[PDB]
Amino acid sequence: GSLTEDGLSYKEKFVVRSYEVGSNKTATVETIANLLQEVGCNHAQSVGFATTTTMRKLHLIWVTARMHIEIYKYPAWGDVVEIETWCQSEGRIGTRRDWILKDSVTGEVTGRATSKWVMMNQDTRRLQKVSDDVRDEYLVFCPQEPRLAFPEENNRSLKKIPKLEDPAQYSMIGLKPRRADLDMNQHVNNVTYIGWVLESIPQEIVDTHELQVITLDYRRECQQDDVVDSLTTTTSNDSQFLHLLRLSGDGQEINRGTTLWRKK
Amino acid sequence: GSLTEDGLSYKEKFVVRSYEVGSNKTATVETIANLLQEVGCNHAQSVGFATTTTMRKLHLIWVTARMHIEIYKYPAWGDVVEIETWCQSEGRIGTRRDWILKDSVTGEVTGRATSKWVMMNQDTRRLQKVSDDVRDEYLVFCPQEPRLAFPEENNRSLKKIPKLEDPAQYSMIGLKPRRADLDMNQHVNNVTYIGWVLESIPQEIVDTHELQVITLDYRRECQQDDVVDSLTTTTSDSQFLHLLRLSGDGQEINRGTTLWRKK
Ligand SMILES: CCC(=O)Nc1ccc(C)cc1O
Ligand SMILES: CCC(=O)Nc1ccc(C)cc1O
Repeated sequence: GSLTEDGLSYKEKFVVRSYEVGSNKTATVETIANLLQEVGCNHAQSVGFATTTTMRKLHLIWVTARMHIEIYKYPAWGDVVEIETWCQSEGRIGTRRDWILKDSVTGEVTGRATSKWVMMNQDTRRLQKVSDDVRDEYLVFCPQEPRLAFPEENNRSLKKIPKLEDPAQYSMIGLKPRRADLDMNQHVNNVTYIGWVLESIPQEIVDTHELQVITLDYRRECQQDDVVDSLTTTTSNDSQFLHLLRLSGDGQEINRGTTLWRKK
Repeated sequence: GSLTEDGLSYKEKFVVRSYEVGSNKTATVETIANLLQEVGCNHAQSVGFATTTTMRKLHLIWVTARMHIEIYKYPAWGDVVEIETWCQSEGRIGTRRDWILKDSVTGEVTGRATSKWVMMNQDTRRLQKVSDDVRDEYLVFCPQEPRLAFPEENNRSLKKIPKLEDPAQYSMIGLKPRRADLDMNQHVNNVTYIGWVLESIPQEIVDTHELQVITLDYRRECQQDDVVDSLTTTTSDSQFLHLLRLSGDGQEINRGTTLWRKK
């Protein structure tokens, strides 16, 4: 992988692996999300990091608030996918990381993603606005003119997501993370939540449809010793679902999301 | 990746990814097992496949009976690991696939693995001996002289594993596979079983020790809708005896052993 000529974005190629594919011999949405994370980590490393010098001094971290992914074509096993990623400040609200996925052979856009990140104190878990000193430290690595993966006016990445009301149409109960679901800091990987959301989609939908869009809001973190319930209700040739992840015990919300599926 | 000069083995390099590492910033044993599986699949593809023409005609498949992995150094995040793999017939019993793992920069061996595979009818699930016709079409892709990743006479890869007796010292119950745990044929990936075995090792062992050796026997397959209990007892470096069994009737799915070195 490498930073592009202007040093304001990063590109990387990936060959899709045998264990990374689903029933259609194409990459799962969790494989795609892991590749978005890997290209994001390589970009931060290439520019000197995603904690800045000031962030480490104040025990501050970047946490995901929202993830939005749209896939037009899933790469097949053995195919090369090229991913370009960049960041932008969104004032004092936080930062945004965007991605464009392309078929390396044709150069055609096969997917796009956008994510909203907020600043949080590592210890107290209290969110806070971005300070000017932090904003200046990462503006030298971001394009100054706006560059959006989802530029459209009424695009799906910025829509408000409602809370699923009981009873759910579908559910998958008692979901627990294992050690493979943890990152290097022993926190549950953000991609695991995408998997848990999808666990409550009925197998007949998975067998006859392909996932086109997934929007996920992150409200609270699941601990290593927490248990999760995944809930889904159809809200609709295309099928749409409303999703909710909540702790199995008290029903505390972990995530809420929406998925859009098109018939194969 | 590519077949070596003689066409009798296959090599591939991998850069260790950020999500592939554990708390020590080094590749997990499940990342290693996934890389062994990927280099195995690429080898089969490069030689024309791991079912042959005769196996497809009779609905025959290769199934894992035993996996044995020994790691001396786990590659760090960003490091390049080179893996060489080859196969060998073991008469009518089945086939063996071996691997050597190296640090790409130093050329030093950082790990090794061996696996025993048996022939099974995909429909009835009945094990069968390897026929002459199948041995013949496999032998042209295997070294004729023996080439062993674990050559030592009476090594850890060929030791008999006993059945854990109740009560277990440690346990992790109610383990269920999700869709990410399935392969392209909707069967539970063999690497998931390694993860489930390790789930019953206490966190204090994981925090103060590194996994050096894991030997795993595969007895039965876990279905998409099955629930598993993972059981561990210390038999001692720290050594453990392991058992995976269905949560309900207690039907055995796997048995294994692990050896851990103090960090
Ligand atoms: C260190 C750079 C960074 O933000 N990494 C990152 C982690 C998770 C996801 C989903 C996307 C990512 O880009
Ligand atoms: C298709 C070639 C093949 O044998 N692949 C394979 C699958 C699983 C494991 C654990 C190792 C492997 O090498």
